[PDB]
Amino acid sequence: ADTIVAVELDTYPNTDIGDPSYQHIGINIKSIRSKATTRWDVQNGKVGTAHISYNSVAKRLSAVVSYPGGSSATVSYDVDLNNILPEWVRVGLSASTGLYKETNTILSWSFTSKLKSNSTADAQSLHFTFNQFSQSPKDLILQGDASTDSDGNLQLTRVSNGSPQSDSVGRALYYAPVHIWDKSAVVASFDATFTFLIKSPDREIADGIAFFIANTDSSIPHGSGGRLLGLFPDAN
Amino acid sequence: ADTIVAVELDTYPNTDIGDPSYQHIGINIKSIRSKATTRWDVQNGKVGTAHISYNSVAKRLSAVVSYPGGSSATVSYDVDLNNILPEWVRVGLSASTGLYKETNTILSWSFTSKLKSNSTADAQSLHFTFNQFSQSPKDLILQGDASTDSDGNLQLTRVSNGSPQSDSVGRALYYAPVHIWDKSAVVASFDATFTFLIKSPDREIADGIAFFIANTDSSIPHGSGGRLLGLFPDAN
Amino acid sequence: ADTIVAVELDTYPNTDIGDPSYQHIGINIKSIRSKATTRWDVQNGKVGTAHISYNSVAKRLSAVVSYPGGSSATVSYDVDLNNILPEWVRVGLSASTGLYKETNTILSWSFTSKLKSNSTADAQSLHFTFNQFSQSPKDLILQGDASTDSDGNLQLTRVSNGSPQSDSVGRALYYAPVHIWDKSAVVASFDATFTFLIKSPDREIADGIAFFIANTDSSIPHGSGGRLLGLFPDAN
Amino acid sequence: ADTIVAVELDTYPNTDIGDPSYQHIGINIKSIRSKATTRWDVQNGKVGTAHISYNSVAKRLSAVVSYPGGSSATVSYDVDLNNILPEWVRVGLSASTGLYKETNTILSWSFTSKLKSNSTADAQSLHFTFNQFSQSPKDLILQGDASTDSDGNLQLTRVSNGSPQSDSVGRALYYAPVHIWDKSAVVASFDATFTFLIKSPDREIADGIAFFIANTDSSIPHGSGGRLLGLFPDAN
Ligand SMILES: CO[C@H]1O[C@H](CO)[C@@H](O)[C@H](O)[C@@H]1O
Ligand SMILES: CO[C@H]1O[C@H](CO)[C@@H](O)[C@H](O)[C@@H]1O
Ligand SMILES: CO[C@H]1O[C@H](CO)[C@@H](O)[C@H](O)[C@@H]1O
Ligand SMILES: CO[C@H]1O[C@H](CO)[C@@H](O)[C@H](O)[C@@H]1O
Ligand SMILES: [Ca+2]
Ligand SMILES: [Ca+2]
Ligand SMILES: [Ca+2]
Ligand SMILES: [Ca+2]
Ligand SMILES: [Mn+2]
Ligand SMILES: [Mn+2]
Ligand SMILES: [Mn+2]
Ligand SMILES: [Mn+2]
Repeated sequence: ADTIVAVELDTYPNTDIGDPSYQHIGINIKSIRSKATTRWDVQNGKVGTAHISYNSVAKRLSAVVSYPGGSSATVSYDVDLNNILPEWVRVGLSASTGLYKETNTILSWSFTSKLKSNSTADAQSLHFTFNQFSQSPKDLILQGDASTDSDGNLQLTRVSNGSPQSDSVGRALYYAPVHIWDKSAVVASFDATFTFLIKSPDREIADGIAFFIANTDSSIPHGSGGRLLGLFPDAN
Repeated sequence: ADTIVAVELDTYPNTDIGDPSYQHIGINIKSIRSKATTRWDVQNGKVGTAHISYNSVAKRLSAVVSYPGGSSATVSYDVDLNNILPEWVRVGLSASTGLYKETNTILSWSFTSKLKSNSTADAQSLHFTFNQFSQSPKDLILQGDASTDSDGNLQLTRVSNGSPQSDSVGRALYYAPVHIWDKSAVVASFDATFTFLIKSPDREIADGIAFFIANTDSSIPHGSGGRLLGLFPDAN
Repeated sequence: ADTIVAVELDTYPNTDIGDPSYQHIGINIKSIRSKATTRWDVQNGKVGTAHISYNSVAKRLSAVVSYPGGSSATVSYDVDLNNILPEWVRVGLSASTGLYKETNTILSWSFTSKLKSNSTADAQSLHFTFNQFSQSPKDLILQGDASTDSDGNLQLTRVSNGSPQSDSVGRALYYAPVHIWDKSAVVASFDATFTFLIKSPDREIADGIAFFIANTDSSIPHGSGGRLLGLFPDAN
Repeated sequence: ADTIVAVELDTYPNTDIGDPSYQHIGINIKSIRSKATTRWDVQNGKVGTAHISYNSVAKRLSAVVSYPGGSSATVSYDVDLNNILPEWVRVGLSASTGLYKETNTILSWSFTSKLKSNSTADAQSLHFTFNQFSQSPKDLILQGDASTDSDGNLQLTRVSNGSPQSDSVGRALYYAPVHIWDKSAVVASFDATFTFLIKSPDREIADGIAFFIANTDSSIPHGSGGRLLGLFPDAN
């Protein structure tokens, strides 16, 4: 199957697959059953920001999600990613809805990865930023229901005339493979930021957004809708 | 055919296609017959650096090539690239040899492109750096004879046991399409740097190296070896 | 006196010192009497963006100022800055009001300077970004009436209870001297962006905002209020 | 006194102040008696690289020091720096010799600091790189014996006709204060890299190099030579 590392912004508690009984941010290593979670209160209709970082010396994957006005939730997990991920990966954003629904709108996304050696100059590095998305982006792979709208936003799941739809799944991956580690590298690091808008006319919302790193040929698994966030074929 | 903008480092004068009678750097817009050239004295066996820049407000494409110890050659040409290039391009390095030959070795390559709007934050941007090349690079498209060697260098044309070979052509393109202009952008700019080593056991060398920007599906044209630098099918 | 290179956003025509009879953007080299201008229509109360760039190979200083919704004005001037500016400079923003007045509010400011040599790695470089300004910024030199407000904006000229005041002048300089050229550099370049809000309850407004580069010990000249934008002691 | 956080490259074991009995890298929080150390074998006469990173979500300060050819040593320490350091700091490099001596030569130094908020755009950020040092650097504060030489290197301690001298101490601080945290910031991070050459004609060498972060008005304490690395007035 795919090899997935993800940070989920999980807006609906599914306690049979080990979610806590509240909305949460989580770090997922090869499974939907998060290795670490923290309570996170979703603000329906407000723009939030997530920042994710990792460095191979520290071996600590951390994420923080915040809204304007002081509310922030952080989660970290110690793991050596060189022994989880393959050498070449693609990075992406995924989201889903199920019975309950929400917009999963991405307003901006930046990512940096560096492979360092014996110099201030990196052996290899990549940095991209999108603060607006093109109508027909040649540098993104859009999967499932993902599309860009006339406002320049990335809509990971279906929205019709301003209302989000049930049972939708979509992902966007950056087109270039990322060289996330190398046997000569002394340090490898990456940092990602994205801003998002989760909104729904309903009080009950689902299912969430995830930032993920996968094998380069990753596609949406069959049966990964709803609680599996378009990332996993099952809940093991 | 392809749409090509290139900066050539031309090591062999072919005066029937309009080269000056000396080695030179040139700016090529859709033709091998450079729109602007400057004399450039190749230092066989030394590492040189090229820096190339363009900004859509200034509308001036400039290049400088230098060797350690003070020797530098610059060339510029005023042109509106929005009316030459398509919206999406790939960027790359090309080189060739013919009857005369040289190594066309690339030691490092960096590129930045930005599309700016009404903020310090770019609408879109891309930056990559390679100070070493991987043995099997998933983020480069290698065409023709191009390969990476065990030292981590990019060899655009064939070298066997340390000697360069005649009648070789090769190119390397960065894998991701680059969004080089957009109808909403207020400014688009790009900057590229690469370092190279042209060496040959012979006093007479050929044919040169070019940095180029092309339509995304660009491939080596038939008959583009030698003086056409792997860029053009003919000398019109 | 000081040595000043500036890009002015001039909101009030003073035709006795050679302004055109309309609002304009201008490039100023050691004098208020701009070497190049372009018509610019100020949108009272809207946030605008300016982008300024220079590269020592191209020898073209360019600026563009734009507002959301497609309105943009550009100006360029060819000049070798190595023969105008000293080796070490400070960079800054200046503004003034006179009989007529406006807010001269800076919302964000970014600057990059690079001195390049024979590598992808710069010999020296500096990049700073402010998207918010601190209440007591230790990394800015504030001169005259300049202050930061409780919203995190930089107010270059006096505002009292939301109204701008007449006969005010203020500047902000970045604290570190910038090494803008070096006798070993093959290329020197800089790029600056800032966003601003010029607003006034009056239909008639003055005097403008300038981005400037000066000798490191530059201070506001006596008598530089109003039309001289806090940059020059006289109109020669 | 000063408030110092430092990463030491300690080339001489002083076991009365708690050094291990071997050369080591260490993380120092307000004291020379390192909170964490790792064995590090100095290669006399070879160029090494150090990389240091911290992020306020992860709260893990990490350092790695490496030489070409695969030899690397890493150390990390978990600490909340917001509760150690003041809001504004200067960053710097320090070194010393005592009875035993070595060159403490810095060949390059890069530093980045970011204060992040609710956007891909940083609230504030600073990045500088030096791959060569100017003869009279206006953007560094040189303290004690520190000087730049005709090769463009930074010599933190005295060298005469290619030989290092005993009982020398010197530091270099970047001129601009760095805004290392802010009460509105969601994340603060910094990353530093430098390359160095420790060489001596003697088999026994001392005392080491440190990267440090201090209160902005930090000066070399009296009696901080030798084992105290120019950082502390005593060994408490
Ligand atoms: C009732 O279950 C359905 O709806 C929820 C909420 O959307 C999803 O988590 C789940 O996978 C199913 O699709
Ligand atoms: C003699 O002509 C051949 O060799 C030169 C030098 O290599 C090339 O420029 C040319 O295209 C031919 O291949
Ligand atoms: C009437 O002249 C005054 O007001 C204008 C507009 O503010 C300024 O340009 C000028 O320098 C004087 O201060
Ligand atoms: C013998 O002690 C002296 O020399 C060593 C080695 O240089 C230093 O660590 C110490 O502080 C003293 O200066
Ligand atoms: Ca869930
Ligand atoms: Ca030729
Ligand atoms: Ca005027
Ligand atoms: Ca010691
Ligand atoms: Mn969950
Ligand atoms: Mn030619
Ligand atoms: Mn004017
Ligand atoms: Mn020690």
